[PDB]
Amino acid sequence: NLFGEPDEGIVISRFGMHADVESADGDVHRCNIRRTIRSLVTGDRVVWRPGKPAAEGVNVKGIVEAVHERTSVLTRPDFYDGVKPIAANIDQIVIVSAILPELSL
RNA sequence: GAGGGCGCUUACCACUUUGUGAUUCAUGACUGGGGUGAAGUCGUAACAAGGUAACCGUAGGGGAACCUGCGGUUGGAUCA
Ligand SMILES: [Mg+2]
Ligand SMILES: [Mg+2]
Ligand SMILES: [Mg+2]
Repeated sequence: NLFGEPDEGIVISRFGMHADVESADGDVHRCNIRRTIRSLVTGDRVVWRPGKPAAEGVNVKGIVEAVHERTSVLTRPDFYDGVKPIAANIDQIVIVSAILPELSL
């Protein structure tokens, strides 16, 4: 409760119980997520509110309320896990490989 | 004179000092795990004969669940 300003920002990473949310200028600010969110991936623009600082200048987390629509999505299914999206909202993929340990085709 | 007092000295001895142990708390860089986490990643181990029967003890291997070797058990299916 006691949430802040609704704004648009880019989610840095995913940690299950919470996520790292970059603001509109480059501020690393970790936030937890809303219970009704079906999925949240790396680099997905969201609507979020950065809580409220209990101490003056010292805040713990905010919340991520809503998730914007997906431009692209990287969904890969799995045995006994179902279809899980990995990342979203991307224009280019770079397949990176190495000769060691193997280079398959 | 007898005797007493003062004073001095000795014995006992608190406090105190050094050397060096035992014990306890606070702090402590660092470090060992373990627990709590519904949606994160990695895999599919076990529960059916769970797709190499599983488990216990021990040795070795490797991100990991685990795997191999030896021995034992049925808390194993199917089997005469
Ligand atoms: Mg298995
Ligand atoms: Mg098995
Ligand atoms: Mg055996």
